[PDB]
Amino acid sequence: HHHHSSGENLYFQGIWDRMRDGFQLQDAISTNPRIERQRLWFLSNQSFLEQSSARGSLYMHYVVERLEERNMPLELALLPVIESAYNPFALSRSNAAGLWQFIPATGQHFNLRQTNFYDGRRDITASTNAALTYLERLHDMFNGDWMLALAAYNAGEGTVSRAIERNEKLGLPTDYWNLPLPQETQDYVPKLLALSQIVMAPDSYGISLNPINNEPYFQAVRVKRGIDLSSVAALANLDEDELYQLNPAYKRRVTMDGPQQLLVPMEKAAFLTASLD
Ligand SMILES: CC(=O)N[C@H]1[C@H](O[C@H]2C[C@@H](C(=O)NCCS(=O)(=O)O)[NH2+][C@@H]2CO)O[C@H](CO)[C@@H](OS(=O)(=O)O)[C@@H]1O
Ligand SMILES: [Zn+2]
Ligand SMILES: [Zn+2]
Repeated sequence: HHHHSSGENLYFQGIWDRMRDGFQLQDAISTNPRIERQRLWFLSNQSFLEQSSARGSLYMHYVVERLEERNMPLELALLPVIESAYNPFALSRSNAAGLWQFIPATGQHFNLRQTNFYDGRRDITASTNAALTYLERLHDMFNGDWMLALAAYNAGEGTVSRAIERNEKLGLPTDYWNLPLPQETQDYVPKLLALSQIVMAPDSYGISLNPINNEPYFQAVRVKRGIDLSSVAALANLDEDELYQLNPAYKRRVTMDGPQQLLVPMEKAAFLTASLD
């Protein structure tokens, strides 16, 4: 690994190059049929990544910065693509919510509060920090192995541990690829690896990625609880829809629960701070 400071990080031309700089899993990848299968899916469903990237442009700078600070694999900045298509309103059949697809119980473990009007799993900053912590902890639990960490993120640490124990007793290898996991978990890791290979060298697959500037999109500003999204949008001449996309924790755009804080476009943050005083 290497590190870059705040100063150096500014010099990347776009977010894709910045993300690629911190990839940590590429050298470990081999020719697996499981990876190829997932790579084919991305090529034959090209609108998927394009739509994910357009939505993700709101959030990717923040995610990348958090990953860099913790020296975690920047391939994880693509995990919300796989999990939610970078749609923080996505809700799975298991009730997994937000960019990072926390189920209620795991959300509660990380103190992501769920009321009738606020879901901290959808909250961009809270859910991101919780997801990275969970992934780091899982990685540490499986002796530094990011593949097993990812598998446990999807299937639970118990499932993965039991699969390891089961293979050990049979005298079989205990690496991710050899574990008899649920099919969703079997596909999970190769999906991320496949996607990361395309992001690393998109030309080689006949793909073009939407350029995304290497700049912050939003800034947090304090807002007291008696102020709705519409009023904030009016005050700073913001698009209310974009503001909702930046603050998806608030169900029906109701801001009565949760933190006294909104993410707002960087360019308006100073004015809003001053006007709310
Ligand atoms: C981040 C998160 O909440 N991860 C949890 C994961 O969610 C998974 C579930 C999956 C999901 O929603 N699957 C259904 C998809 S579909 O609706 O059928 O398409 N997506 C989430 C993140 O990968 O499910 C397992 C098992 O329950 C949990 O482990 S356990 O608590 O030890 O059991 C684990 O904590
Ligand atoms: Zn270091
Ligand atoms: Zn570098």
